[PDB]
Amino acid sequence: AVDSKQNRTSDFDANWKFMLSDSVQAQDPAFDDSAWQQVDLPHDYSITQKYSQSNEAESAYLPGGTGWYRKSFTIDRDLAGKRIAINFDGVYMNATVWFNGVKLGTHPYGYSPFSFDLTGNAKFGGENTIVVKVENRLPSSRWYSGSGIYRDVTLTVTDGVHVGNNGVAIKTPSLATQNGGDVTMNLTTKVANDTEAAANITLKQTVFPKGGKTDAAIGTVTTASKSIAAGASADVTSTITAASPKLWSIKNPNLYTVRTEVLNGGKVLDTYDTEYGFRWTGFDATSGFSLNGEKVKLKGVSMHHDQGSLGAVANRRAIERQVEILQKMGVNSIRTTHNPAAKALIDVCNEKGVLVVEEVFDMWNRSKNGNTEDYGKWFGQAIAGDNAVLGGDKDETWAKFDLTSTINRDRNAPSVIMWSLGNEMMEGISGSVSGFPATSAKLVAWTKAADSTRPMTYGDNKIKANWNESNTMGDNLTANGGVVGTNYSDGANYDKIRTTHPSWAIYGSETASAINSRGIYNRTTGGAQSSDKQLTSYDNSAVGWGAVASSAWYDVVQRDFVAGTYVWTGFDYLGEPTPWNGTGSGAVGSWPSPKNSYFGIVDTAGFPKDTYYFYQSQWNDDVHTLHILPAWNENVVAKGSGNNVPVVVYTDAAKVKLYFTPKGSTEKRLIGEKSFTKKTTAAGYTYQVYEGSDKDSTAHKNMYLTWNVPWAEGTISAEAYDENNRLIPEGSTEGNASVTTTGKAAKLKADADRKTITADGKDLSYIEVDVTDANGHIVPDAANRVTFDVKGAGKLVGVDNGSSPDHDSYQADNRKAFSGKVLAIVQSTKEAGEITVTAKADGLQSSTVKIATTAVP
Ligand SMILES: OC[C@H]1O[C@@H](O)[C@H](O)[C@@H](O)[C@H]1O
Ligand SMILES: [Ca+2]
Ligand SMILES: [Ca+2]
Repeated sequence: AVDSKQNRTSDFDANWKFMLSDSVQAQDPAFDDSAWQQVDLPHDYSITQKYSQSNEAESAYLPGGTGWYRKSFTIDRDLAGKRIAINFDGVYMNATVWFNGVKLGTHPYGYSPFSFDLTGNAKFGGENTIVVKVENRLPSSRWYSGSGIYRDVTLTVTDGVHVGNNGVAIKTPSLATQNGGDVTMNLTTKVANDTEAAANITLKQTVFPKGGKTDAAIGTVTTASKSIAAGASADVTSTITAASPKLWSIKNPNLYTVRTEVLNGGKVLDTYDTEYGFRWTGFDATSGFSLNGEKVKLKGVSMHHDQGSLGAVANRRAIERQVEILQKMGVNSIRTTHNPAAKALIDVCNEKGVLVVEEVFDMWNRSKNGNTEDYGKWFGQAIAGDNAVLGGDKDETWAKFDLTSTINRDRNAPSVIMWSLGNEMMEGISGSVSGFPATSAKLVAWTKAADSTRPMTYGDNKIKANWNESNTMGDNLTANGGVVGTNYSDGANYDKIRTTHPSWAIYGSETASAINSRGIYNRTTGGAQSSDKQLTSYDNSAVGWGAVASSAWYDVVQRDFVAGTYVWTGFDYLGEPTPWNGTGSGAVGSWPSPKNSYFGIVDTAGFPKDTYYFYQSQWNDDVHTLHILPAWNENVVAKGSGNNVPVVVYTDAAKVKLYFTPKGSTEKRLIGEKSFTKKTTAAGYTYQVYEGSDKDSTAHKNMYLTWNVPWAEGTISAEAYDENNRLIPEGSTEGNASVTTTGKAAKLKADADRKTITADGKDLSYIEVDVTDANGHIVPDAANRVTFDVKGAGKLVGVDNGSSPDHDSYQADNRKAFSGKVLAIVQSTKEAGEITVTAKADGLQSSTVKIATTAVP
């Protein structure tokens, strides 16, 4: 039901029909879809299919296939004479779009946004059917991609004379020197005349705080009359003098709305808004990164797009929760490995104050890892002349279209600081690489012309291998205001890059790739396939090309010229289950094989691994950290020489005293005391390393503290002390400041992260359930199967435990805990009410939580 009550751009997610089938031909309006599934977008049709060992480990053993989406809807007669378009933020992949039986075009890339005009084929005042065919033919990805319309879809309805799609670009070239006073904004606006008569228009533009009223504007302008021929467009340039704009920053992410009205006479024809923030950056070859004139270390993570048990679905609350968990770790930046983010993530980062390195491509013109259906099939092909897809430039290759489409979408987003043009473009491919520098220069030229305001970059793993191609490409980046990302350099190679390429501004575009499970303590070693399909939680386990967390951070924190780090990864993701990876078919190890990653600091369910608190101790200057591993039950610890257990403390404290309290005692005994040394770089960054007589001989391991404690039932506890040898007040210190021997599992403890959510059929409530003993201590290895009974105005949409080899259905109402924890994800309906969730487990006390849902005004 499409009419004039809708906003100019309106949500089009509701009430689609879906069918998985590679034989059906369902483009015609009269096709009978009465037996098809009924779904709301966003939607992922891989995540509900069964695991199969004849699929590929790298994409989580889940199939893709051909999916059809249909939606029949009325276009009211009050929209006659208006322009109508449908906008896709992402469809994975190989979309074909028909409207009322007429093929509109196609779009290969699964991660870039695109649109189609519907006006030409619309039945105004009648029934209409839009149809999307999706062909995710495997193999197409080095990770789990998902399949389908996994991001939001909207409708755009405008007057015949209107601002174009993504039609306003904003530059503040003098912001760094004008800051504090009047700031010049240079705007360019595309105005299209899609009528059959000449138009003469003016623009009224207004900049006012986001969510505020226009009378709080900090600047306005009205332009002179502009003539636009019928069926043509014009670019209208204008200048706004913004009166003392608030800067956008990590701490204070102030946002503005920039509103453009197209006027004919005194009547508004079209109103187009774009979100904006005032900020400037710099990358210096010697001193690194700065935001708004102040030095900032990029403390970043790489993040794949999926949302755990939800699959690829770009649910806004799921994405927001990820960012919130990362911020709590001290993360201030995200690299969207290796593809454009959902706009929802860009929205969140604009609002939260998180810097985004938005990467556009993984491979370029050569497919990777035998994935013959990946984007390397399409990167260099032309766009057919009858393909009416819209979003970016269509005059060269798909790569240019997809790159400019992404830049057009996000060019005004203050959170985005760099455009990353590729990742390890020469890794895992066949043929010569001699043409790759020329491809790189072409991408750099396109980017610089599409957006002069931000550096372009890439993530190159051949700089450490001294490939001449990397020298050429890095110089070409540098010659165009770009910044060079090196993948998996160590301290010595950072120094070699600085010596060999003194003109480059560099950063660690991908680092670490430590591999750990959550809650595994009976060995401190890893880096390879184990006997239990899990990996140690100690930070001693990494892939051969990577480095443990303390090593990759130690090498970055010391060097002001390494602007920052993008740790692989912030969250575990589906697929790439290294060291159980497989780029071909077949189970890796005994089935069920590990099907999600072990790289994440946080698991797929949002539950942090122990190294989360090492990073928090290093990165979060707004909280204190005091965290002990391992959990202190005899059957989970590792007994080495002398039956001693290695005890690790992550903390930002200056000094720690370790204690032991035997079970049944209330009196603790001092067992150790260690003090950090404070280091300061030339730029003023600080960090702590242990330099005591029993320090580790491997320097980077001294960014934390280790004791060897004999096993005995009781409690290990730690006290934090500051530089003055005074006790640190409890406050809001995070982590396990003590570990203690538990009893047997007795009860469940369920808690919803948000007790009230929006009744829009989108918002989510995340319910963590712990298996604990009778005194509330989590049983560290508990794997009890927990069943969720969801009643009321909501639906269970996912269950998760983060365990890589668990093939139980994400859509079941039950799942085993892993390392004491399990997750349920409930979604609201479109009616306000109450959701009651009861978590049950055999032999244990149940736990019930209640969640209110609130109607949309
Ligand atoms: O360690 C695994 C990672 O290795 C990197 O070299 C690659 O860019 C990532 O996408 C991921 O595969
Ligand atoms: Ca493959
Ligand atoms: Ca801190």
